[PDB]
Amino acid sequence: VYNDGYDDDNYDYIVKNGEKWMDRYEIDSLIGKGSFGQVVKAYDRVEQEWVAIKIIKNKKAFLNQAQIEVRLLELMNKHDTEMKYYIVHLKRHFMFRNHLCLVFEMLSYNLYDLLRNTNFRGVSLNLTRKFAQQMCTALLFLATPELSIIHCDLKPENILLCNPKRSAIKIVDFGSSCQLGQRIYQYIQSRFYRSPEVLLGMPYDLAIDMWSLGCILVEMHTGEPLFSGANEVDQMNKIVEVLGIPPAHILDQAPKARKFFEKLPDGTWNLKKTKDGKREYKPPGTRKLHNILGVETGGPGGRRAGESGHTVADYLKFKDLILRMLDYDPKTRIQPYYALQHSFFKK
Ligand SMILES: O=C(O)c1nc2ccccc2c2[nH]c3c(I)cccc3c12
Repeated sequence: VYNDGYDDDNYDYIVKNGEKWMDRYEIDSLIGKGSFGQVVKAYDRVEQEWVAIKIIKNKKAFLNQAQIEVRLLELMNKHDTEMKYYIVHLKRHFMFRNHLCLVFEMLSYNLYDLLRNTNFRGVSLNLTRKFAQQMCTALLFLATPELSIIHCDLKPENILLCNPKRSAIKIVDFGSSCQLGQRIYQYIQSRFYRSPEVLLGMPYDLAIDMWSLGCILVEMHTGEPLFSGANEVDQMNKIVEVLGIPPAHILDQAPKARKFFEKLPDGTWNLKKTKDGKREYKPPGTRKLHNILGVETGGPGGRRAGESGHTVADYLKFKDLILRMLDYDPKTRIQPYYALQHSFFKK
């Protein structure tokens, strides 16, 4: 007996297709689940349109976090009433059978579905550019002083197409977002997309979303995650394979530095000592992004050899942008405004 029979044993509402709510919403089916709860497809009788309804778990901690989501969505939606800045539209919310429900505009496939449809061969560099420009514009929007919003969980699954045959996108899931003042969490971001500062337990700001974006864009074009760690130690090591040891000025201020690294008497840092002649990672900085992207070898896995819009010059620009997004130092990591001016975006 959970919530008088309406809930399962993980605080979720037991969805029933064909159910009608408040003489208004006709529940078609379940679209998906997340840590927050569920999302369903529904027809709104009153407005004569399909909508997506996020059903938050019936548990205080989740309800309370979703209240923050609502505040942030409404705040974004009123600075962006023209819907031109790439953020999902929250139409309204309501409580129902002890669940907070958020009603959103209907959207199409997310970018992971999109990758999956190519069998993980990746999408064209032209399409990757289109997503990147939109995403940087969205981050510019979030960075406006009145908002100062950190999404905190960018990943391909949270970027959706508006229409299945078009390149327009919206960002969803501000369920762990916060504003630059009011930061309340420590372990955040999905692991593959998690920034060094968060891994290191350091204070974080809007620049963590740019880190994530850097990872996403590479994955969109290569078809696989750039840094696919199975836990925090693995994750940090995979980053180090590509970018080398993080600078001393950061590790010196990092509460969790010694979870991954050790400081030599001479004042420099290294990876923690490994056992016994075991070898698991490439040496620091030797896994070059140059090769991962196949800059001079026909793109990822050679698969773009002799296609248009995949020149060496194109790839070099793309690579420069990504490396600026993956700067270890959040003070110098490229910011949305300057990213939008990068040569990768030239008309
Ligand atoms: O955070 C969300 O709002 C969200 N989370 C999801 C989580 C898992 C699977 C699907 C999800 C999902 N589909 C959506 C559609 I279609 C339109 C608007 C929002 C969403 C959404």
